[PDB]
Amino acid sequence: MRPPQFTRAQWFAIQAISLNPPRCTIAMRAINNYRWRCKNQNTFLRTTFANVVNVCGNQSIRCPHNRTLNNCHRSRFRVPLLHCDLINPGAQNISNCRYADRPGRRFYVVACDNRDPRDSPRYPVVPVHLDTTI
Amino acid sequence: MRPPQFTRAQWFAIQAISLNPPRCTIAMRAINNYRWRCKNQNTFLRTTFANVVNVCGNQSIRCPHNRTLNNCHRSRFRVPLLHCDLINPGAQNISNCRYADRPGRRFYVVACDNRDPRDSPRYPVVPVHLDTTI
Amino acid sequence: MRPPQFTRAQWFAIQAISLNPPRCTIAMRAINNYRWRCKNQNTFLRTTFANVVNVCGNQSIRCPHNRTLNNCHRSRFRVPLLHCDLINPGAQNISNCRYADRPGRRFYVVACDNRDPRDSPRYPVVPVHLDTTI
Amino acid sequence: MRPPQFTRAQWFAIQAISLNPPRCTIAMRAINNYRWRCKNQNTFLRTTFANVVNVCGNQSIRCPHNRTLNNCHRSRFRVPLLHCDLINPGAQNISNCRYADRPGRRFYVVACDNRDPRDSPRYPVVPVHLDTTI
Ligand SMILES: [Fe+3]
Ligand SMILES: [Fe+3]
Ligand SMILES: [Fe+3]
Repeated sequence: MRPPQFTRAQWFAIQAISLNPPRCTIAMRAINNYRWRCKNQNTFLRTTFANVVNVCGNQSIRCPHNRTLNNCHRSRFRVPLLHCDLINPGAQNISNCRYADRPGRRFYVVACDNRDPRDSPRYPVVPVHLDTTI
Repeated sequence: MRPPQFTRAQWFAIQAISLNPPRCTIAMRAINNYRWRCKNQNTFLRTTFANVVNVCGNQSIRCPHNRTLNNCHRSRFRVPLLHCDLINPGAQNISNCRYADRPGRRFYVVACDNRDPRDSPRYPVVPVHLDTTI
Repeated sequence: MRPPQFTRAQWFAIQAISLNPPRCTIAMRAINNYRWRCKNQNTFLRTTFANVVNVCGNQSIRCPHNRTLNNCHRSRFRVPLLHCDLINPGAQNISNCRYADRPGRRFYVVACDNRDPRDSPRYPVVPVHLDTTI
Repeated sequence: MRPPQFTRAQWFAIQAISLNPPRCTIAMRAINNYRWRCKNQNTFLRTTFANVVNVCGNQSIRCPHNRTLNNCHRSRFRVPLLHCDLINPGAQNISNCRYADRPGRRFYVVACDNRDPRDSPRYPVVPVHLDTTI
C-alpha cells in the first residue's frame, strides 16, 4: 500500500508530477524514501497538479490498465515526461536503487475520483492513479 | 514489505521456486493473492527449495544487485526458469494483472542467511532473496 | 492489518469467533502470526458464524465506535467470551506476546455488510467487524 | 508501523517525547496520521531528547517487555507524562480516534542503541523504543 500519511492524490503527485526532474536515479530517491523497497518503474509527467486536475474534468473513458474501470481521463495533448526503469530489481532496500532514463512526450491517462477529507478543498475531484501513457 | 505470516525464506520459496509453473498470468496469482498490488516482475526457478539451500553452501560472493553485500551464492549450473513481466503496471489491484512470459535457462544468484525461528530446523541457512540471474 | 487474501468476514471470524479458545497467550498466536507486532487487545466471542449472521438481521443501530456508520447490530443476549489484554505492549516483535485472560459474558455489536465476491454466496449479509462489546 | 523515512530514534521522539502536549485526542493526531488505524495506547514523556539520551548512560537492564534484550535503561526519577488510551478501539479508520487523558508521573524504561547513519552524529547512542513505564 501507499504511505498512510498521504492521500491517493498526494501520493500520485509525489510519484507522477515533476516539472524538471533530475536523472532518474536521483529523482526516484524522493519516492523511495517513503518505501521499504525500490519502485520498479515510474513515470514523471512534466506538468502541474492543477493541470492534471483539469484533465480529470473531461469525458470519462475506460482505463486501459484497469479495464473494469471507466473513471479514467486522457489528456488532449502530449506532455513531456521522464520514465524511470529499475536496473537492479534484486535490490533488498532503498540505499542503492539504480534507474535507467527514458525521456518522451506522450498523452497520459489518469484515474480520477472524489477527494479525500485530507485533500485540499480547492479540488473536489483529483487524480488518484496514473493508468498509462500513450 | 513481505506478508508478515511468512519468513523471508518461505516468501522466497513462494515467489522464486516452481518446478512446472503454468503461464505467468496464472502462475503469478499465487503470489499476488498475498499482496495489495501486482508484482511488477518475477522469476520462477524451476528447481526445489532443497537444491537452492545447497547453493547457499558454496563460496560467498558479492550480490550483483546489492553491491554492499557479500552473502550471495551463484549456482554452478544453468537452471530452467520462467520470467514474468507485468504488462499492465497501471493495475490498481490484483484482480486483473496480466503478464508476459519469458522462458530461459540461466545461472541464478541468491542471498542466503541464517534461518528464522519459524523456518524449519532442517535448514539452518536458507535463501532469503533472488538477487539476479545470469 | 487484514491480510489481503481474506475477506473482511473471513478476517472477522479469525479474530473474533472461537467457540472454545485456549489461554489467551496461546489463542492469540494464530492472529499475531499475520502481524508484525502484538495485537494490544482482542475479544474472542464464543459463538458460531451462523449465530453472528443471525444478529446481522437484528435492528440496525449506529456503530458506537464508528459514529458515521449505521450498519451495526447488537446481540439480543450476552454471549460467553474470552477477552485478551497484551501484558507487554512494549514488545518489539511477535516472538513473545504475553496476554492476560479476561473471560466474561457481554452483548456484542457487529458491523454487517453485503458479502465480498469471495465470500460464500449462501450468506448475502455477513459480519465484517466487531465494533464493541457491552 | 514506523514510516521508513524515519530512524528508530526519530520515530521514538515523535511518539514518546512531548514537553507540553495538548489533550490526547489532539496530541494523537500527529501520530495517527502515519497510520491506517488508531494507536490503542501511547505515552508522551514530558521531557527533552537530551534528557533521554542521558538516561541511556544509566545502568543497562533487561527490557521488561522484551526479555531477550538487555540494552534497556531506567530513569533515575519519575517524570511528568501524558498517557493516552483509545476510547473507541473498534474504529475502522483514523477519521475520529478518541482518547482518554491520563496524566501522571512515572519512571520510564527505554531501549537504547547505536545511532542510525541518518541520525545526528553527535549522539552516538540514542533511545530507540519506549519499553515500559513504572
Ligand atoms: Fe514491491
Ligand atoms: Fe500496532
Ligand atoms: Fe493495530
